[PDB]
Amino acid sequence: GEIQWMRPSKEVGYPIINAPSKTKLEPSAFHYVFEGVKEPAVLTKNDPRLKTDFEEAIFSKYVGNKITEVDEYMKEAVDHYAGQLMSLDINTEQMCLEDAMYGTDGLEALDLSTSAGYPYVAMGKKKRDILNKQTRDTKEMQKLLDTYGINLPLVTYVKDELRSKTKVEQGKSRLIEASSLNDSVAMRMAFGNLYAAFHKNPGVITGSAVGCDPDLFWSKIPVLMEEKLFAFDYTGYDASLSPAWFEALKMVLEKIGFGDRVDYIDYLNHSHHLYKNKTYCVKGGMPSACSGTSIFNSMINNLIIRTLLLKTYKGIDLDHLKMIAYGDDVIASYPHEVDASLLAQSGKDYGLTMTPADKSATFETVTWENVTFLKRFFRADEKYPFLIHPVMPMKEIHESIRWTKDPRNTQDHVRSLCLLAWHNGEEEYNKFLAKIRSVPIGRALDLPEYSTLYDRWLDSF
Ligand code: NA
Repeated sequence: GEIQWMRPSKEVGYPIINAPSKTKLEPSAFHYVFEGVKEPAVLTKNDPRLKTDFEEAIFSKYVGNKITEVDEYMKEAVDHYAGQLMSLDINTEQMCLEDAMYGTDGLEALDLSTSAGYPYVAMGKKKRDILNKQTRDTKEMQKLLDTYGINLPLVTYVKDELRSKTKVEQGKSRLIEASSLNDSVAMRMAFGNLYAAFHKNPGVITGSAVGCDPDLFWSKIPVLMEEKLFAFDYTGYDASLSPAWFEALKMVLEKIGFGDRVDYIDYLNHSHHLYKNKTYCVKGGMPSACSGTSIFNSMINNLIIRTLLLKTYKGIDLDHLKMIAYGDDVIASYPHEVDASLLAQSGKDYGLTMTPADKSATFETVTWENVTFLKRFFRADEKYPFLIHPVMPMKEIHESIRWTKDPRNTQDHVRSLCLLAWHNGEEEYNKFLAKIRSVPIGRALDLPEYSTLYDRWLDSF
């Protein structure tokens, strides 16, 4: 991804967009009960904690475009992945407007909580004023589609979340590029059934994990994997994607029956954004806008890994590459050992910056003991080995419980953390509950005990 130009929105006919400048994150009742070092990400250039230009820092993710066209290794990757998806017999017909709005099997309804994007954000009109879940009315939407059309600018928001001290000082805040409601709706009508098929088929055929339930999915993953695991992290995955990867994605779509609307991918590839009082054009780079976003990033990840394996290991048997991606995150395998360091080297030529799995200093062998997916380790249950626990380290949970975005959601927030934490074992879990109950807010919460969660887990299979 590369920003082509940036200038005052007024100069191109667009209004200034208002964006909050104060985080909703504040110390929780457990701020001093647990250890943590993360704090709210910088949201404005005037933040006292800054140690460098904010604007420059947030847009520095657009490192450029390393490639222009789709080479032969990419075309082969496209053929192999498309052929694989062909086995799913994905319904290729457009999804009706109602279902695209209020959902259907395999696709949840539009989030009435998120931004409606342009021009609604500037007209003060909100999703709640357009959508009606009780009636599933499409009249208001349809009228809005006819009026403002599609391919509208994406509204950029700084993401209000916790970040390390270094990232705060370096102004490395992540961005949200919200597509207009018109585009989200249009995109879901065009690819709704594709999204549904992926959501319903997490695994090594879709090569995707979007819509998965870790508590149940972890027990299924080991079986789908080949003998030798391999993995790596990406630095700024979304923004680093070159236009060629979007073209390769369109080829896949064309081959599986959606050649009909590959034009929608162009909107993601060559896109224009609104940020505050500025507008800019980006060539390449996946906008972080929705579940559609994550599915396409996942499909591209499948194309990337296949491409690097073909370029690095001529004669590789892609039919034995077993991988599952969630956006840029991935867990992969092959019958033979591969060199992640080599793959990373080939990756640079395709515009991808690949580093050792889980922040390792060097590229080390990935095993069932040290591998992580969605920040979770894999651990066989002590009593029933065939049941696999998704284990997220307590460190992350501790960091999260120390802050709140709304005192009214304390119960939900803490329960959600408990569902993640108990997998660390009964001893650790009880210590967690005892600390929570060391303050009045914690004592008033209705939280599940260990045996209750374990029984609930067994009963969910
Ligand atoms: Na883009």
